[PDB]
Formats: sequence, structure tokens, C-alpha cells
Amino acid sequence: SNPNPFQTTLGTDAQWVVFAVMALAAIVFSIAVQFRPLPLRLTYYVNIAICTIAATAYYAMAVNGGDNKPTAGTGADERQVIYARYIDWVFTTPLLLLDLVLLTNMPATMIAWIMGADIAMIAFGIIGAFTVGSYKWFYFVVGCIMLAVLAWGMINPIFKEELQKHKEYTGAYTTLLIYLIVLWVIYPIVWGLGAGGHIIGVDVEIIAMGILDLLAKPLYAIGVLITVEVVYGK
Ligand SMILES: CCCCCCCC/C=C\CCCCCCCC(=O)OC[C@@H](O)CO
Ligand SMILES: CCCCCCCC/C=C\CCCCCCCC(=O)OC[C@@H](O)CO
Ligand SMILES: CCCCCCCC/C=C\CCCCCCCC(=O)OC[C@@H](O)CO
Ligand SMILES: *C/C=C(C)/C=C/C=C(C)/C=C/C1=C(C)CCCC1(C)C
Ligand SMILES: CCCCCCCCCCCCCCCC
Ligand SMILES: CCCCCCCCCCCCCC
Ligand SMILES: CCCCCCCCCCCC
Ligand SMILES: CCCCCCCCCCCC
Ligand SMILES: CCCCCCCCCC
Ligand SMILES: CCCCCCCCCC
Repeated sequence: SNPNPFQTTLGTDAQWVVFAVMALAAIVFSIAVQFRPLPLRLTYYVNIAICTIAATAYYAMAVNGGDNKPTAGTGADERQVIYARYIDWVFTTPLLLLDLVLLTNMPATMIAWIMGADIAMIAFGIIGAFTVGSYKWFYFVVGCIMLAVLAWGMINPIFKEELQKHKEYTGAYTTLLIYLIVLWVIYPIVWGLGAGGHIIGVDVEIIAMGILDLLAKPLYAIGVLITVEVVYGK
């Protein structure tokens, strides 16, 4: 019955921890890229941007979440809406896809609709998060279809040779992309259980997405960075 529907100190403490890790990753990548040859630096900068944006969003959430506003719903169904995460995601999820797109020869037209589907997905999530009642699930389902669309586009360079830079990169591209898709599918499950269904509380959703964000941003970035270094060195 809409358990624990407001952020408490548990969720705030989790956000400060993720803030610290995101900030540290951004700093470490920023020092590291100074030592690396010019062809690799764009990939470092993309990941510095990702972790910096995420750190800023988690700073905002940790400073403000205890205000227990805004909310959606009334009476016993009222639940806090944490929306800073969506502002993070509309900038970082295109950059996370760009990490892999840079390993391919995708044409601009294809990059355009993959990135468009990604941005639409986030837009549907935040609209749904503020929607009271059953229409929230229309936004949710269309956002899920957008995830399927962007995933299909990202999968195509695996088996379309004309979309590949080198057959060499296919193993790492495939493995990194499967890791990404696995993690990204968990986000709508958390949303459906929390923001949508009010089945899990706000601190639980914060912790779940804090774990996902650490896996999907700095740990993923280390995998991408290792990949481009190994490929360039051979
Ligand atoms: C050009 C660089 C990329 C674009 C600029 C940075 C992108 C976004 C960065 C961080 C995420 C946005 C931070 C979110 C800022 C909103 C503050 C908030 O969450 O309010 C809490 C409530 O209590 C108030 O209603
Ligand atoms: C509502 C605000 C939305 C803000 C979205 C910000 C996203 C910006 C980041 C990325 C956008 C996509 C830019 C894509 C840049 C071109 C990709 C590229 O260079 O790869 C081409 C390959 O075929 C060869 O390597
Ligand atoms: C490819 C690897 C995939 C990794 C999957 C990562 C899964 C992360 C998502 C969920 C993990 C569960 C952790 C979330 C555990 C929440 C429990 C909690 O914080 O209790 C606080 C009280 O409010 C409870 O009432
Ligand atoms: C660093 C942050 C990441 C990788 C966040 C990824 C978020 C998603 C894949 C969100 C997906 C959603 C849907 C598929 C449907 C609508 C609700 C969302 C926004 C949670
Ligand atoms: C190929 C894209 C697949 C799209 C799958 C969408 C699944 C969404 C789950 C539906 C959850 C709605 C629950 C409604 C609660 C009343
Ligand atoms: C409450 C404890 C939650 C722990 C969840 C941690 C998930 C770890 C998944 C790691 C898989 C990715 C390889 C590093
Ligand atoms: C205040 C910063 C001191 C320098 C830390 C980064 C070192 C960059 C040197 C790389 C040149 C090859
Ligand atoms: C392709 C993405 C599928 C996401 C499905 C999530 C369904 C779990 C939500 C639970 C709502 C009660
Ligand atoms: C090249 C690294 C860019 C890092 C900054 C990205 C934007 C930060 C927004 C707070
Ligand atoms: C780069 C740091 C990656 C951290 C992964 C954390 C997994 C969740 C542990 C609670």
C-alpha cells in the first residue's frame, strides 16, 4: 500500500555515496586523459562528461530530497517524485550510447533515430512519473517500446558488416552492448514498481538506481576505456 513514499535519511545517505563515486571517477578520468594519445581523448571526454553530469544530479538529489517535494497523487496514494534523475538521463544516456557508436560506422540517419528514441524514452518516463492514474502506463509502455527501438539499432552493427569499423571490435562491442542492455532493462522495472505502481518505497528506488547508475556509468566507462586502449595498442 504505497510503502515508504517519501525520501528519508537512508536515501539521502545513498545519494551522497553515489555522488562521491561519480565525482571521483570524473576526476580520475580527467587526470588520466592527459597521459593518453590524442586519438583516445574523445572517449575519455565523453565519460568525464557522463560522470560529471551524474555527480551534479546526485548532488542536487542529496541536497534537496529531504524536502519531500514535489509529489504526485493525493491522500494515501501521494508519493514523492524525484525528477532530477531524468534531467541526468536525457544528457547521459545519449552519451553512453555514443561510447559504443564511436566504435562503429553508423550513418548519421541511424544515429539520429537511435538517439531520438533514447530521448523520447526519458521524456515518457518523466511525464509518466507526474501522471496520476492509469494513463501513466501508456507513457510507460511507449517508453519501453523506445528502449526496444534503440536496442535494435545498437544491435545492428553486430551483424551488419557495412556498419562496422573493424570486424576486430565486434567482440568487445557485443559484450559491452549486452552489459548495457541488461542494466538498462532494469530501470523500467524499478520505475514500474516505484514511480508507477507504488509497490516499492522511495528509499528502495533510490538505492536500486544508485547501484544501477554505478554499474551503468563509471564501471561501464572503465570497460569502454579499456576496450579503446587495447584496440588502439594492437
Ligand atoms: C552542457 C552540459 C550538460 C547539460 C547541463 C547539465 C545537465 C544536467 C545536470 C545535472 C542534472 C540536473 C540537476 C537537477 C536540478 C533540479 C533540482 C531538484 O532536483 O530540485 C529538487 C526539488 O526539491 C525541487 O523541485
Ligand atoms: C533534450 C536535450 C537532449 C540533449 C541530448 C544531448 C546528447 C549529446 C550527445 C550525443 C548526441 C549524438 C551525437 C552523435 C555524434 C556523431 C557520432 C559519431 O561521431 O560516430 C560516427 C561513426 O559512424 C564514426 O565514428
Ligand atoms: C549484469 C549485472 C546486473 C546487475 C543488477 C543490479 C541490480 C540492482 C537493483 C536492485 C538490487 C536490490 C537492492 C535494493 C535493496 C533495497 C533494500 C533497502 O534498502 O531496504 C530499505 C528499506 O526501505 C526497505 O524497506
Ligand atoms: C546513467 C543512467 C542510465 C543508464 C539510465 C537509464 C534509464 C533507462 C533505460 C530508462 C528507461 C525507462 C523506460 C524504458 C520506460 C519509461 C521509464 C524509464 C525512463 C525508467
Ligand atoms: C517490444 C517492446 C516490449 C514492450 C514491453 C512493455 C511491457 C510493459 C509492462 C507493462 C506494465 C503495465 C502494468 C499496468 C499496471 C496496471
Ligand atoms: C543490498 C546489496 C545490493 C548488492 C547489489 C550489487 C549488484 C552487483 C552486480 C555486479 C554485476 C556486475 C559485475 C561487476
Ligand atoms: C595541478 C595538476 C598537476 C598535473 C596533474 C596532471 C598531470 C598532467 C601531465 C600530463 C602531461 C603528459
Ligand atoms: C523492454 C523493457 C521491458 C520492461 C518491462 C518492465 C515490466 C516490469 C514493471 C512492473 C510493473 C508492475
Ligand atoms: C570534456 C569534459 C566535459 C565535462 C563537463 C561536462 C558538463 C558538466 C555539466 C555539469
Ligand atoms: C566504478 C565503481 C563501480 C561500483 C559498482 C558498485 C556495485 C554496487 C555495490 C553496492
